[PDB]
Amino acid sequence: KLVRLPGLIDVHVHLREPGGTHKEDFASGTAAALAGGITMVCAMPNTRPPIIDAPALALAQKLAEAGARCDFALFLGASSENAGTLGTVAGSAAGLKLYLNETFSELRLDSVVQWMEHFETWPSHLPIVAHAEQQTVAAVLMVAQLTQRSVHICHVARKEEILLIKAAKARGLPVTCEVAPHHLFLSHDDLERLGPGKGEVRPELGSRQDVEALWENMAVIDCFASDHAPHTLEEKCGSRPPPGFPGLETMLPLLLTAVSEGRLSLDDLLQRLHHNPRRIFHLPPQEDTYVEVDLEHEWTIPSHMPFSKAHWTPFEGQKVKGTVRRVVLRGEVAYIDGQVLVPPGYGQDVRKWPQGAVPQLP
Ligand SMILES: O=c1[nH]cc(F)c(=O)[nH]1
Ligand SMILES: [Zn+2]
Ligand SMILES: [Zn+2]
Repeated sequence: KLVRLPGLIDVHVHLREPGGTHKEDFASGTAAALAGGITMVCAMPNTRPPIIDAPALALAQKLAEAGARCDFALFLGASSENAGTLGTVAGSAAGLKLYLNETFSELRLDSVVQWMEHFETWPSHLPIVAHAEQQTVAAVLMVAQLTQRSVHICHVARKEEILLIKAAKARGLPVTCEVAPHHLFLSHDDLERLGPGKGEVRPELGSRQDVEALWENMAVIDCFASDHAPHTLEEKCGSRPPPGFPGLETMLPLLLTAVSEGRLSLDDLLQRLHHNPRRIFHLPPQEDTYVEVDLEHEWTIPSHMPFSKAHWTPFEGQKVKGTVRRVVLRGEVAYIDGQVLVPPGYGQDVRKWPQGAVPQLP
């Protein structure tokens, strides 16, 4: 029989609009979200132009309100120049994103003093999330401690990183983290199939011991989040391949397969794709919204899923069990067995809902 799930939330997607709309756009990316059982997305700021100032945020808001099919919030991006400038618009964003390592990003902050300046100037009650790999996780945690506030670590991929976060949580430090499906379901073993172009992602694919360590430390993982990072196959297979994988349409099917194999419970899944995203990012509930899944249907991931403009997937050939049958978003059928039924522009900026503002002391 079907199982009804609440509206799932992905706090880490790249929708590529503005400036990279051949890779994705709000319409195609949120179509891919609905097809993956996702009714609310938080979109990263590494677009063209990047969302690193009030005018770029206003532009992206309209673009999102016109093209998004599911609901959304938009990240602001930290830059080497905008610390202390974001106070009037900070509350309207999903949170502040820091790029602390090299990746598909023009926003790297090279001095730790720039990190501190952001942690000090960004309103302390609003989320800060970091792309922070290996020792950079410990470095950014230190900055959070010096500035006495929380931090959220994006796509944790390594035994090294999850064990460090585990030690920090055991000392009572306010740190949360997310893990992406490719770091749970792929590894070095797959680089031969993928090749060095397709296989290019940051954080890179881990060893089998990295993958095993994340599964063993499920209790340390607060959120699953796709880091949906679409690029075209041409780009992935070209001279300088940009890192990243598309993932909205495969994330939930992969995770449902793990559930059916007894590797985690349905509750563990709902904690990490609904409750914890809500509470870490202060995201509002979605009225009359739910996802119906079929845990019985077995299928094989094809060479590309229907909706993402990436038109490729590193999970090709994996056998999954579990499929999104229907999604209702705020009282409308949004998706059924491969058909997206709400138009571009149906989706709304949740930070403009009364319940979607982050509460704060006057
Ligand atoms: O972390 C990321 N890697 C690659 C990307 F294209 C992107 O948007 N984000
Ligand atoms: Zn990243
Ligand atoms: Zn990302």
